[PDB]
Amino acid sequence: AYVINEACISCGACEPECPVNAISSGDDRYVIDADTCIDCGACAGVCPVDAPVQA
Ligand code: SF4
Ligand code: SF4
Repeated sequence: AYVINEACISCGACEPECPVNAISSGDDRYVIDADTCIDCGACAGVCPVDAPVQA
């Protein structure tokens, strides 16, 4: 699992790019479903603030 850090600016860009649809807008920011994420890094790759990190 990657996890989206609080640097997230809630731009939405990563949501459509996750190959497994593991991202949603959460209550405070975007959030990753750790039961689906496969660590591809694509979300970080489209993130202007580099908020998703491998955890
Ligand atoms: S690392 Fe890959 S699988 Fe995990 S949330 Fe980001 S885009 Fe989706
Ligand atoms: S691309 Fe980055 S800043 Fe935009 S919603 Fe996703 S994690 Fe947040």
